Amino acid sequence: DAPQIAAKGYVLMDYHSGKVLAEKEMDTKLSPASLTKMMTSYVIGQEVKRGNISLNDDVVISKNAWAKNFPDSSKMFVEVGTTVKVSDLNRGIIIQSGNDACVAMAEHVAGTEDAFVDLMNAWASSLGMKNSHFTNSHGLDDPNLYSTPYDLALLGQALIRDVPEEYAIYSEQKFTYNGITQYNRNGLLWDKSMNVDGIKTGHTSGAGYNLVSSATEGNMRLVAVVMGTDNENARKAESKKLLSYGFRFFE
Ligand SMILES: O=N[O-]
Ligand SMILES: O=N[O-]
Repeated sequence: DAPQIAAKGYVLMDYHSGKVLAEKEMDTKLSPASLTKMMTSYVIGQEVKRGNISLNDDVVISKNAWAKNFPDSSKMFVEVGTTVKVSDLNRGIIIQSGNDACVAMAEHVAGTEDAFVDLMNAWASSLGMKNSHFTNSHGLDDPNLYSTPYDLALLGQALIRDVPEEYAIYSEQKFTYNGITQYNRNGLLWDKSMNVDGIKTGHTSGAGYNLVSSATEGNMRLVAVVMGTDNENARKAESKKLLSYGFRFFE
């Protein structure tokens, strides 16, 4: 008896087999918003593993990455004409959810945001995200930027599976850049009763708060996606319920 989850859509997936244990509106399209950053970090993770970029490179911060372009949204607080290290931009993306850092990495990886988006969709396709399409590296709204809870689950799973060095970064609780400290918004990282080590948080303006989470217990690993909860407390509680049910499902 799957429990009731106060969310517009969700999916709970066994990480090992990829089997869906429970779901609601699993394949219905939504605006993923800041969860789009998981795809950005996925592409960055592949580039780092293959050696096309190094964590020690100095990245140019262009006009397009200027903090000035992202008023009202989360930022790492990067400045034009300076350089920032790849590892630092990565954490800005993952921990701080900084849109500025997304654009800077996009450019460092593929020259322009558009080409970076080409790599994002080519990876989405090879991962089996058949109901997803990206238009930018950060998630700000666009009619053609969409995904689904199920696809987002595949993405979370792929992060843990294919880019572990990138995935480890999702359990870091905070990050400081330029004397500005920001916390990882995934509150489940602080829960002592559970071993939640990811993944990413976000908000979709007409729907609500979202969370893509993963946790382990014994030899089990689950990936859960909850979309459209009414507030940050519900985002945590409903994800925790979803996950506990999965741990109990295998019994
Ligand atoms: O802690 N998640 O809102
Ligand atoms: O079969 N152990 O998750």
